[PDB]
Amino acid sequence: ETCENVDCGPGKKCRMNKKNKPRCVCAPDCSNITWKGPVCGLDGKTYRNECALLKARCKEQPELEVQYQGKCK
Repeated sequence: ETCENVDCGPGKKCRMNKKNKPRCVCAPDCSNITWKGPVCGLDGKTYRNECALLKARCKEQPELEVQYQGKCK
């Protein structure tokens, strides 16, 4: 099977993995994000940029959001 006709839904795209299988992977479009610096997540961790936060939200933490811009305290 290939990535053709696969619909991965919001924030994800199809990529062929190292076992030759099509997979849907977290891939937020960073170009949609207006703030370009680090952010402080609702988990209390700093993310190098907001796109990295959104990738983490997609992969592991569905409730993760930016609680303030810049680095966390």
